[PDB]
Order: sequence, then C-alpha cells, then structure tokens
Amino acid sequence: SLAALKSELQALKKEGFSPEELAALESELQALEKKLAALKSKLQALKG
Amino acid sequence: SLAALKSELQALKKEGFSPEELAALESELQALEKKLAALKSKLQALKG
Repeated sequence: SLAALKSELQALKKEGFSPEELAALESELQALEKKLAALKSKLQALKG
Repeated sequence: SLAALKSELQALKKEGFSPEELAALESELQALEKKLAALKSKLQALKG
C-alpha cells in the first residue's frame, strides 16, 4: 500500500541504507501520494 | 488512502456513475498501482 512502502522506506532510512537512492524512492513515493490526492479531487469534481 | 479511493471507484462503477470520466480515473488509479509496484521492485533491486 502507499502507507506500507512509506513505513518500509522509513525503516531503511533509520539504518542508513543507500541514502541517495532511497531519497529518490521517497520522492517517487510522495509523487504517488500527490497523484492520489489529485485523483480524489478529480472524482470530487465529477460528483459536482 | 489508495484502498479507499480504489474501493469507491469500483462501487461508483457498479452504480453506473459518469462512465467514461470514471473509467479514466479507474485506469489512472491502476497506473498508480503499477508505479507503486515498480517502486517496490526498485527497492528490492537496491537490496540485492
């Protein structure tokens, strides 16, 4: 789930795992959270 | 959440809500699921 992968990334960060690469993955993950918010808004627009 | 939206989109599809507009949202959500899977895969590749 987005929440699950988010936690997993946070757990690996606490271990200093591949910092630069993990930073890229975190930003990609947040992009999906933003995309999800966008879709929710598009759906609200459709209801309206 | 992604699960909450996914569920709602499926229910609106059973309800016949704005079909083409909803179908586009359904596919975008699937695209987000696929991106989420790709991130999990990229993470696993990093661990190798």
